[PDB]
Amino acid sequence: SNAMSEYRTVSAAAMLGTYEDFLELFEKGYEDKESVLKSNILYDVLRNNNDEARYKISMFLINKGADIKSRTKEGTTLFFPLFQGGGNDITGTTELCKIFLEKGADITALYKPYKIVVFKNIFNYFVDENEMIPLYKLIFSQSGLQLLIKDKWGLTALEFVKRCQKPIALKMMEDYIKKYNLKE
Amino acid sequence: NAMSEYRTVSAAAMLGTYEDFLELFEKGYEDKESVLKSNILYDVLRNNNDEARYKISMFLINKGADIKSRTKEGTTLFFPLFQGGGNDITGTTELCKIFLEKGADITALYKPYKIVVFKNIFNYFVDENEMIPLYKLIFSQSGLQLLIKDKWGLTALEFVKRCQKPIALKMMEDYIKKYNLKE
Repeated sequence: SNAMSEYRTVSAAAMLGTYEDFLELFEKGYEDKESVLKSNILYDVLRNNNDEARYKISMFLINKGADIKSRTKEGTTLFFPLFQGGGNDITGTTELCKIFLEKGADITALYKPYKIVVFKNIFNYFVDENEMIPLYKLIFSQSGLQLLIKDKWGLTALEFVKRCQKPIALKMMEDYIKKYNLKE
Repeated sequence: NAMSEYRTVSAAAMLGTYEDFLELFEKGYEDKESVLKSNILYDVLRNNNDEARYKISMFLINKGADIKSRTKEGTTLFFPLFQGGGNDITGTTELCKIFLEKGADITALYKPYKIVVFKNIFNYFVDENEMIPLYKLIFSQSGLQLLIKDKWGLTALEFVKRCQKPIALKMMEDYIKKYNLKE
């Protein structure tokens, strides 16, 4: 039993192992499946550096009814680890964002420790913006984005995007601000 | 009962609290000397709990962990330090300082991506003012490889130009000029 020896909990398997490793733990581990599903296990999954594992395990848990609306003790939604780690699989990250939104997760909440929009990292992605459009559409279709709120150091989300090389994101943010009539 | 969570000190060091780690180390089954001789410090630097990362790292450093350790791919302790260090800039800076003082090599790339080992710090959300001490530690070292194309085709210099970190960029340009570095 490779995975059963390597991982003591489903949480560990979810963050470090393959989809197959995670399955071994979910089924054969000592923890109660129902307790696992009600936990913030998806937060651990999203931190898996393995894109294929991250996606397959995420979809498995979501389909089994894992908690989508959970928050860390600091108030952080699933969107944060999704966007922090999702740069190498835009198709997968987009799909997961779509599903989180459909299932009621809140993308408007800030990441409190730094007072930043939860998707700030997507503007760091090394992928052509043409590829980012589906994800951009998902995000800007949500009411309540906090684009003009100063972060812990006095920088708003708009100000940040202005200084990246992301003209499409910039245009869409300006459009969002004009649509909703947002002010500084 | 940390052993219900972690079977090894390694697992505790990476996933658990300092207290969990201490229970595995002291009251676990593995031999302390074998653990101290392992590259467990590398695993600690991956711990998402910054309080635990700091406390456990200092514990191992003080007991003589090998600061010059290398993974099979030739990776130094600086890689997990910087990859995971953006939520605690103070502790990240302190650990970098200690690693340099104890002789770790900050010039080695992360070979699989051909990136400089501190590449991720330029993605940190903190204001550059808070990063000056770390920058000063890094740019005072001989032999930084700032003009090597990573697997995405970006040198360290080109990367810092993307989402602007103006202080890092100036300091890089200064460093390139100082050591007359070329592509």
